[PDB]
Amino acid sequence: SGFRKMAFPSGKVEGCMVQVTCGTTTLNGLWLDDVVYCPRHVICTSEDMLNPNYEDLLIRKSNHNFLVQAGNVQLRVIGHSMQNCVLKLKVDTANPKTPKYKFVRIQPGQTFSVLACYNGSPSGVYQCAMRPNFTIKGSFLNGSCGSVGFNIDYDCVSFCYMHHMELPTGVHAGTDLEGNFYGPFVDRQTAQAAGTDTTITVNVLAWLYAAVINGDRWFLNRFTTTLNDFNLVAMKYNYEPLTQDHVDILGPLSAQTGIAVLDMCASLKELLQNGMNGRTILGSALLEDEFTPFDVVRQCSGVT
Amino acid sequence: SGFRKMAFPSGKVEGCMVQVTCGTTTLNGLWLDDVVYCPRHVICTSEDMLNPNYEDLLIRKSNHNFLVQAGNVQLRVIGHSMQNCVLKLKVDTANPKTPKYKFVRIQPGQTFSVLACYNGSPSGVYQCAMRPNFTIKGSFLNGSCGSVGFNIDYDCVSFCYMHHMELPTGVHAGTDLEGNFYGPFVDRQTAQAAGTDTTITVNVLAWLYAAVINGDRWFLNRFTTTLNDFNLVAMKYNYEPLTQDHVDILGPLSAQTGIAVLDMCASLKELLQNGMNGRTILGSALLEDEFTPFDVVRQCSGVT
Ligand SMILES: *[C@]1(O)C(=O)Nc2c(C(=O)OCc3cccc(C)c3)cccc21
Ligand SMILES: *[C@]1(O)C(=O)Nc2c(C(=O)OCc3cccc(C)c3)cccc21
Repeated sequence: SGFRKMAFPSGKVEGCMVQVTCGTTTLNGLWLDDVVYCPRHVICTSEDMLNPNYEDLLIRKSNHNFLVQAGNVQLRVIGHSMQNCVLKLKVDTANPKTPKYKFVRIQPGQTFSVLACYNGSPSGVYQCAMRPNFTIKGSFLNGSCGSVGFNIDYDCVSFCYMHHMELPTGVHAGTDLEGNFYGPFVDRQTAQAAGTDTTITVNVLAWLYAAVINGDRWFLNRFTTTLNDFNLVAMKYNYEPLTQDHVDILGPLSAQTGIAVLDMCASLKELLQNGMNGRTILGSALLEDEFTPFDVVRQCSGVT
Repeated sequence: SGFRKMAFPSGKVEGCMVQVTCGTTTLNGLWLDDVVYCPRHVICTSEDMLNPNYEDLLIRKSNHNFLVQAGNVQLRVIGHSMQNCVLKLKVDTANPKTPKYKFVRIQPGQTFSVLACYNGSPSGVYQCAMRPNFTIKGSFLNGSCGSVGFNIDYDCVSFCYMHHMELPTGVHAGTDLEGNFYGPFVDRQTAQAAGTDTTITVNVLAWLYAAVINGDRWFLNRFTTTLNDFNLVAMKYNYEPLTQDHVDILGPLSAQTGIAVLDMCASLKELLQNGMNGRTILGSALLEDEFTPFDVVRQCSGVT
């Protein structure tokens, strides 16, 4: 027993991280097969970032201007193309450590692990969630751009995020591995404010089920609710609306614990209305929303 | 910017995990050079765990009774010995993925990453701290025994924990890599209650410095205190006493932020006495104590 914020083992992704330098800008790249993926702003100087014309800046670049280093060895760049906000640098050597992989575009509320890197070297791994406003609350310092987010299904890595930006409010923005930003963000140092960071309701319910499974049951009340009544309270607390699809996805946790989804919703409603009263749930004084229903099942069952 | 509970990249440790089976008991082992380390209770049946005589149980075991599997290949066991609460199984093949490593016995309050495994396969990685009562609050299901805790210093892995037990209260106990339990715990299914889980004061102060560095400054008050005055309040709140060694270790964070250690202590004192008043610090409604001063520096500077 015990429930922890857990990241996927990062080894498979550590074997893909490379350093990419263009001129005086250095960041991280992802080396899969004979292609290195990195944020296109590797071609910008800090001055260019204020209002960059990427196509124009790229005209002044050749294969030999992109310096790719894997460990302490240099990779030969034999091609380069821009796809949305990422550059794909074709190299002459397929990464020998390429794991089975996919590129997926996740939905808000979905969680993933990030392997924070600096100069192509992994520094740490943590678990994130794509917020409903399409930002992520990460930990990224200068040099961390190009670090990726991913999920693992047995031996296949689904890459879902690449780090590009930090908004003026300290939250983070990035793209999927096709270079499309999540949300309305752009790779330009301009006024980009995030929308409401609402709470991922279905994740909070999944985490309340994990708490019950691990012994924390004090918050279970004697009430039930309906989706409509619950959602009126959820709107008031800046919680995402709960749908019948969310109820269906919580079905296995409802079955394992014997607590109906709408009963857990009523417990959540009372926690929102009355507060925690100085108490904790799974060692937290706030309702955790960065565990999906699948993460709860995986951790509570032992998926490897 | 941004501050996250971060684990070390786990690849170096993933390359060491093996499955160890003795009879009908299966758990995880750590394969370093030509030795596989695993909890000695791999020789017990669930019945034996109530009052095991390990020396006696081991007499009925031979090299061929310990089945070690690395991936889908079997390792040949050519020797076996018991060292405290671990078995060391000498194998005929040195692990080709053995990283640079050390075995260290950590002190309470020190943090480390755990790579949770099942049947020798990594499932996830999370950050832990050795509690002042020598337990850890982990996430461990049946089959996770033998999963290890570690820290990384550039390319050297310092292994500090091996999982062995879950106490009746759901908290965890284990040993260093020489087989010595942390705390007074034993590998027997008996009444073992943990002592007071006090808060690691020096870690809370380090995390308050991380909050200041990342913009969360609301809790900074207009007061100072002394170690003696602070410790009187800390005792009342089940916080570990703060020593001059703790003050010295916080020195670099004090220097970077310009906030004297005893000023941060006074801010912490007011947070303990007045509560958070529904506010959060680095997205938490309670004071986080599972970041050491070194972890804060490492994350706030980008150590790889
Ligand atoms: C990523 O490429 C990265 O790793 N750093 C980074 C920055 C960055 O460091 O911003 C500092 C900066 C930039 C522009 C103007 C000033 C005053 C400061 C920015 C964007 C993308 C990345
Ligand atoms: C580790 O070896 C491990 O992975 N599991 C485990 C257990 C365990 O599964 O406990 C279940 C159990 C044990 C004894 C009696 C009953 C009723 C149930 C126990 C100790 C160590 C380990």
